[PDB]
Amino acid sequence: FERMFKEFFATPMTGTTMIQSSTGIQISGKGFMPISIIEGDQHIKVIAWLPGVNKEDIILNAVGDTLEIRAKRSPLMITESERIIYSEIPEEEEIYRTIKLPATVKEENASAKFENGVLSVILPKAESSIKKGINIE
Amino acid sequence: FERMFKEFFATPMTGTTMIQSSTGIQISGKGFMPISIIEGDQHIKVIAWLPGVNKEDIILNAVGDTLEIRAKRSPLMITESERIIYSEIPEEEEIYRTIKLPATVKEENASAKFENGVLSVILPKAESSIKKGINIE
Amino acid sequence: FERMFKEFFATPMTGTTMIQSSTGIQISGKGFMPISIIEGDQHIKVIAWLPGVNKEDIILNAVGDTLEIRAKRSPLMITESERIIYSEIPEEEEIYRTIKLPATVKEENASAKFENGVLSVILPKAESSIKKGINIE
Amino acid sequence: FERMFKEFFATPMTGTTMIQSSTGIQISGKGFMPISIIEGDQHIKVIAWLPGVNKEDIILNAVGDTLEIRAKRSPLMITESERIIYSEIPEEEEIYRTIKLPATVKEENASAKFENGVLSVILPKAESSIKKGINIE
Amino acid sequence: FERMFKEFFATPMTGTTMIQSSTGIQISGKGFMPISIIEGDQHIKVIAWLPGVNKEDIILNAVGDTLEIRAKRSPLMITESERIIYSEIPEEEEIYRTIKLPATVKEENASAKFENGVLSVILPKAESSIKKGINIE
Amino acid sequence: FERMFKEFFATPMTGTTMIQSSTGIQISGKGFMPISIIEGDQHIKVIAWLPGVNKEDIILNAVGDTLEIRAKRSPLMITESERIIYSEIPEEEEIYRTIKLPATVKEENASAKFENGVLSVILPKAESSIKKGINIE
Amino acid sequence: FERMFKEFFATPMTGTTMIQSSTGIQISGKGFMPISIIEGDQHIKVIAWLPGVNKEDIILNAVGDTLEIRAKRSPLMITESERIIYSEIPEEEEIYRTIKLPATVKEENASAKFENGVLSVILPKAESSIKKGINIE
Amino acid sequence: FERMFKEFFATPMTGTTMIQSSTGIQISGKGFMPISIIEGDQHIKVIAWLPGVNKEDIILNAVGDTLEIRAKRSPLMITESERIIYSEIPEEEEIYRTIKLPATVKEENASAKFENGVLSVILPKAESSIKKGINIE
Amino acid sequence: FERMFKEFFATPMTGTTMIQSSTGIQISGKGFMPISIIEGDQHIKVIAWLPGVNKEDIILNAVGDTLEIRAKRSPLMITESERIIYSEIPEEEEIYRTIKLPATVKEENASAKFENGVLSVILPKAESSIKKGINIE
Amino acid sequence: FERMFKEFFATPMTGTTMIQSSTGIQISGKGFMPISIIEGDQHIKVIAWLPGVNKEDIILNAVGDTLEIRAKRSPLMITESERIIYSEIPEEEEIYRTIKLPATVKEENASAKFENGVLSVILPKAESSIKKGINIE
Amino acid sequence: FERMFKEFFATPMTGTTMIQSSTGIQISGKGFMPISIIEGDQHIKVIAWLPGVNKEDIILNAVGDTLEIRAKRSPLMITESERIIYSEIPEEEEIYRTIKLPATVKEENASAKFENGVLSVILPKAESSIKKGINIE
Amino acid sequence: FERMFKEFFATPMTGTTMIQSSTGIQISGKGFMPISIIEGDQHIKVIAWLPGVNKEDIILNAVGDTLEIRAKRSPLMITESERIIYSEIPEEEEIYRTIKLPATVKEENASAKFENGVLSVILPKAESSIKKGINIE
Amino acid sequence: FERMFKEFFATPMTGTTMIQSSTGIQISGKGFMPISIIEGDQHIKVIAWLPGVNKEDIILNAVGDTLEIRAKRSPLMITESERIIYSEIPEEEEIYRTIKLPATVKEENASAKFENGVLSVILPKAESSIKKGINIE
Amino acid sequence: FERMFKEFFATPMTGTTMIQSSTGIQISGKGFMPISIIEGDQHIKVIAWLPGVNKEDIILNAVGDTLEIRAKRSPLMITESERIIYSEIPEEEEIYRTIKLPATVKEENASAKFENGVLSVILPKAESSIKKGINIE
Repeated sequence: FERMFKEFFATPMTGTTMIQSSTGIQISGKGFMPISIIEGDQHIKVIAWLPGVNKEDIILNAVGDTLEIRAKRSPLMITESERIIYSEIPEEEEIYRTIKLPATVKEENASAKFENGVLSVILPKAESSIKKGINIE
Repeated sequence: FERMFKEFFATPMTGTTMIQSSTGIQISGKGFMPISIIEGDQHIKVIAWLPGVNKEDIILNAVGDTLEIRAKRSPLMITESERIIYSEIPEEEEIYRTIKLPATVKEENASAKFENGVLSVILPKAESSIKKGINIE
Repeated sequence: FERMFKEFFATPMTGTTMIQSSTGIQISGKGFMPISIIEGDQHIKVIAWLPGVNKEDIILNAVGDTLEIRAKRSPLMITESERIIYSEIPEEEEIYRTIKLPATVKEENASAKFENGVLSVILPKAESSIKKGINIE
Repeated sequence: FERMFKEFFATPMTGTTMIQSSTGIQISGKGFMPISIIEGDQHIKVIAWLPGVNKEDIILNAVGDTLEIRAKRSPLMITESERIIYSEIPEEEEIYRTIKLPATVKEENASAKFENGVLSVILPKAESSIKKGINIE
Repeated sequence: FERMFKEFFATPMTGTTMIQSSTGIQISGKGFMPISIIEGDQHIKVIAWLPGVNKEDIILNAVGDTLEIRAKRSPLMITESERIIYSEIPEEEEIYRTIKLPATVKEENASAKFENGVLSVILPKAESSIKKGINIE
Repeated sequence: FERMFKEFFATPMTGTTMIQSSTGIQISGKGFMPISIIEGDQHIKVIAWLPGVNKEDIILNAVGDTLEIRAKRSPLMITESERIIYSEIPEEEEIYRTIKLPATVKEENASAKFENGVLSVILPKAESSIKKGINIE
Repeated sequence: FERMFKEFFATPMTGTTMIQSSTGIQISGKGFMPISIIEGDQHIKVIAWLPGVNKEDIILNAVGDTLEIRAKRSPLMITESERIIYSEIPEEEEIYRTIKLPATVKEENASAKFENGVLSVILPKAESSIKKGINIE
Repeated sequence: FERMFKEFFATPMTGTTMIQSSTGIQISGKGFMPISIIEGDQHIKVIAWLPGVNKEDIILNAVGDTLEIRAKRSPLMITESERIIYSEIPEEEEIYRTIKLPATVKEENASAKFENGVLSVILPKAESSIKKGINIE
Repeated sequence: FERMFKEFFATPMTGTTMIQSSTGIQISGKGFMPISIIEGDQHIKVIAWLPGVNKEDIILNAVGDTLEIRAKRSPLMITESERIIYSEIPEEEEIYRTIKLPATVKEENASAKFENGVLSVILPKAESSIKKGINIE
Repeated sequence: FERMFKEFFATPMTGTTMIQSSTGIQISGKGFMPISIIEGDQHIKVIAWLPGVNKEDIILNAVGDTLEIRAKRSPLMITESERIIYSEIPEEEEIYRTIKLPATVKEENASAKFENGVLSVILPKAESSIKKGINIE
Repeated sequence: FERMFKEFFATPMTGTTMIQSSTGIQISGKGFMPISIIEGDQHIKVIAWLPGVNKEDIILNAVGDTLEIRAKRSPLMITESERIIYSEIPEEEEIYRTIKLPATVKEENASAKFENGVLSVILPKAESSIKKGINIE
Repeated sequence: FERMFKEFFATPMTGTTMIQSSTGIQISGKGFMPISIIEGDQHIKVIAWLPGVNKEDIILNAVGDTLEIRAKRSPLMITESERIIYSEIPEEEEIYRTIKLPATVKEENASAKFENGVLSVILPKAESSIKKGINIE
Repeated sequence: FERMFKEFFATPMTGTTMIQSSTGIQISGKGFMPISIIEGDQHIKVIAWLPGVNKEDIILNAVGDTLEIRAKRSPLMITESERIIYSEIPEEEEIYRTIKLPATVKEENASAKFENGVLSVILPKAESSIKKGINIE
Repeated sequence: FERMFKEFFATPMTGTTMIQSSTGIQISGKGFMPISIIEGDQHIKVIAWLPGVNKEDIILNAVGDTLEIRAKRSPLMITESERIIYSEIPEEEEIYRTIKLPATVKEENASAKFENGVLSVILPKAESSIKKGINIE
């Protein structure tokens, strides 16, 4: 029966809940919010796909090594004469993600941008998390 | 093994190709582009999620009862010191959808909007596709 | 587990959605609306079971070879002292069917009747769809 | 093979026989007759879907805690030139249900209504079945 | 292996024990005794197949809503020179059925007939089990 | 699913068709007619259960080593107020069996009796089929 | 794995709980107490195996059509030097059975005997449960 | 897949609906309401776990051998800044149980107590349900 | 199918044959005779459940390390008007057990008691089987 | 066999042990104690269902990010004449939960309430765990 | 489970019934009677193992191409003090075989011998069954 | 495939090897030799089926509690014109059984008889194996 | 499911019961007591792991070729404030093993030592069990 | 095949490796070392079964919330004439466990005892890990 579901390609709606994820990072939350974490030597970049989310509806909070992205996307309004005959876009309104980063960040120096429904957050690493170089001999 | 994949929640990347779909409409294409089709009495509304797509990279063409949405999203640029440690965002660049609508539209009067990565296309129905009312006695 | 469900006889509610049907005709829609299509030489008869639907809540529109039946049945009102201890009647309110007929009809001459919750629609065939007789020798 | 049948959505015809049902009530009979039983403090409401049943063809009898609904729906008449190319409406003519209610009713005060193919029967509970209130201290 | 048994058609002997049966009625007993229960408005008819049972060996007793049919069929006598090379007729001698009727009967007015090995019992319903008619408005 | 059917004990109706049977004898036919064949040194006894069959409706013909039993049992007549709520008795009217005996019989000297729905046929063996005794030394 | 348990023959201990039993009678209880119910025309005999139960520890109560047998068997006392190397006798102390008889009994005239660990209870049937004889014509 | 659910320990929410239960008693209802029935010689004690139910929201009614417990627990109120990150407590508001007791009770003498979310109902048995003692000889 | 049998709780009859048992002891025999062997330092106690066995029908013989318990329980006598409608008590008459004890016993000093259908046999151990104590240093 | 257990709805007793749980929080313990954790910006609310637990038997201790709830519920006392014929309430007495919260709390300012068997604990977050706001540009 | 039976080597008893056999010959019967058929140019030799059969209890009859061997072996008599602790010898008394030979025999010239429980029957072939020689060129 | 072999009834040949058997006795050997062991109070009777074995070819030796039966049956001699078209009789010549009796026998007083291919051996038990009687009080 | 248990490594508790063991030796008993048997030419060494067993609680008895090790380990005492959050040590108190040695020992010359919870027993072999040397030529 | 291994009871050797364990604690290591962790309000007790380990071979180190138990048990020495015929005691010499405790301990105040092969370690909790009491109102 899983193949029958794979034939439906119903992955944005039934998929992407991400109750848990374990890859050295802890990602938890509700809804559809693809995350990309790019780790640098001095900072961490978090890319979140928030399509149809207004900038004023994004609550972006961080502390230590945890980042919380809370957003609400207003559902597709339809007139009484109109009807949704086909839809793959998830209907869930309130979507959120709690990302436990592997390094401590300086949340007072973090910055974020919202373009084309793409949230890009820059989180500078704390001095206690910046790695030193082991010379090889 | 399908359950093991379901436990990964890898639905945006491995999922959403939509080679074919049959619900009275024909949707074909490549990549991740959730579509919502709202049918009215005088028009059709197509909602396409194009997160991280610039407005200048959207080619929107229609004729008769077929709509083609072609878009390219530039991949996530990373500096040499930076590395993608975790990513759920599909890497595919060129994404497109061919939607065969159930009604003929007047493409000369169609309009589209691109906000928050959401493409909303208004396609007025042709007079030959506007349904009349059968009085009930 | 499918046998366990068959033992419940839960077919009006869980069943009858009819996302799609392929028998030379295309039937799509939402809800419970059994359809019977009787094809004649000069017309098409569509029998729709709309139990508990008022005549004023039936929107019957047709064009070319497509028939749309939209109806809303008010749910079973219950007083606060009353409780639904057992129910097999589907709770869905808005039910609709899009029937793609195999012949073009003259929607301007169509007629419909609503008796005992049975919608009977008469759709005269267009002259371009009336078949001629091939003499056999 | 049960999934193949589920893909046919053949639930009104092959389904709904209801040879037996056990939920504190006993429902037996032949044919398609969705039942909804709403239990109040002073009465019982039985909602029966009898689409295409004429009011004169409904035999409604009750005694004690048992209700019998017997009805016959004339089949879809078709002219010799006409043919049933598609049909989901059950062909069975004589349909009946024997409902064993959980409370004794006063059948001499019962009433029934038949609107839009919906049989609504009001069965007042007998004084021996009206429950008293246990004060909580 | 059940198919192998189905290929033997060994249903009169291995089959028909009827330890229990639940269809709003309770039928219990031992042996082969097909029962048919026809329910009328004023009486109940019980048809029992007692092939090779003599009328003097039938014990027919009833009370309230329970009917007991006890019968013994003498086995097929065979001379010492004769041998049963093939036989599908059940060898069990003492056969009985306890039928719990759904209505109370007046056993003092019951009658029975035994023709061609067919026991037909007429059980008039008690006044407390005769259903009244609910007028429909 | 075969166990589910075994739990129904539906053996007289669904069972007993006996399309074929191979035990040195060939039994073919339609319907429910349990056969018992007792072979003697000078004759063959055929016991057929024809419950509810009238003696005038039994056509008993034989030749060589083949016996044909054709019978029709009138179905259970029910008044319009009466209804068959439960029935295990097969509804098939015309029942017949073709029994290929292992020995040639003298059909001109055969006799049959019909008591309690039990057909007992005596078929004297032909002189060419009477076995002689091999003395043992 | 059920065969492995069958190979252990662990039926007195793991078996015989009898949470429920449905054969026209309702038997419920806890522990090992084989029951045999013999039904006569004027009485019911209940045979209960209470091995190692003293007569003073049997509580035998009945009313209407329900019989309750409550008994406690003192466990096998063992001296400190002794040890149970092998045992198939159930260790449960308090054993009880609630038997719902199919006929109403006159509990004021019931009698019971306890010999060799066998409880034999005689329950005279009530006049309302004594069946009359239907003459056959 | 059932083991995967067992690993979630999701038993209060997905579990405890109790559509039906058969142990000589009939328990029906909706929601989570663990029941304990203690049967005495003169009364029946019903223990119902109604955690977070106020005493004024418990409707306790009984008659004959049936007890109905209807209760509504207000859901967990959360401020807009607060969010339910984890929850095992069932969200269902209206919970009810219909318990068919095995003995008739005197509902006019019943009493109930509500402490620590534990409903303890005392139901004295009717004189017709008090069992007598069968002397053993 | 083993679960279906487990649901019948048919363990006293179908179970308890004990063709063989291997736990350092050899128990063989026919019928239902639960055995408990308690081993002491100076003797062996054998507890045998012989419900409904008269003391005069028990043949108790032993030699060396083997004990034979042979008993016959007269079956449940039933009058012609009475019938066994339900029975869990094994019908087997002659029951026996051959127990190979792990120690040699002095059969000339053995004793047995028969109370409440419980056979308790005391078998003093032979001097060659009494174990000595190994001092630990 | 898991479906057979699901049909028993035995979830409060066999279920709810919660040996472990991983959702960014660690919940460990013994017994039935549904937990709901509501996370705010300045505090954490823990809702624990302790039905039939007295307030004096609740030991509530916390430190850092770990909360321990230890409680003992006295079992259902039953008189010797009374017996538990049916019970779904878990018999376990000592129940406890160790909840590892995702944020550090100020245990010196925590408060708890116990109403209707519902433990509501308010745990103010430590200043080191209060998240700051990342302005979006 | 078939391997478990193969491990018992229970082939003389459970095996050797030979309901049917098809190898150009037809062998039918009841019981254990190993047959060996040796075909010559002028006769047929039938070897039947009738261990413990007395010569006076063998009925040997033949005609045409069919041979019937009927025999009864008296069961193993045991004194009351003696008991069958182990037995592999089939207990069935009356054993018989009907062998349809491939050639017609002259039963008037047949002979048989009974030594060591071995029945050796000599059946001369009829002139109509003696094959001629086709010269090869 | 085991059923296919069961359909062949090839049990005398492929079956009856008896490599081992464990029922408190040890039976080992080669070939087909059904054994029946009847144990008395003073002796043991061994019944061995040696069909087609001459008395001079039986080697019968015993000691202590072990009995060895060695026999050779000459194969079925066939003339060159004759051929074995069908045979169920095992072809193995040398057959033997080693039976470990459960009691020591006095081999100097044993006797044997050979009639109809049935070897009956009488083995008197040794005084050390004759069991004494444990009086029951 | 066995793999799930293997993943728990629950072998000291659920494992090590050793109901039986067959390797030319017979080991029986209850509890966790790993045994090592080292066989020499003149003696047998038995190594038993009795961790947490006091020397005064070990009962070591032997005779012939059987050794019995009986020991009781007091459970882990815990103060009321303390709780067992994790434990792999078996809770069973009374543990015992019956080891049937392959050689007869002189129990009067046996010795045992108890160090670090390791019981080492020296059992000199009896002269009747000391093997001689077969010279090879 | 896992059942075959379960029948061997090979749990001390093949089992108890404990590569990992997750119950809020992390236990890692090599070999057989059953651990019991008892958590108090002021300390943690670790019980380790080190049978046959000398006190001088135990390396017990702790820091923060991690405890390391390293031990080596000398293998069972055997003389050249002696041979290990049977052994269940694990042969592994070097055994170790790393236990990550849930609370920080004051390793400078820890103490340990080694009696009967039982290592009992007392680890006082650090002041930062001692939980305070939340008053309930």
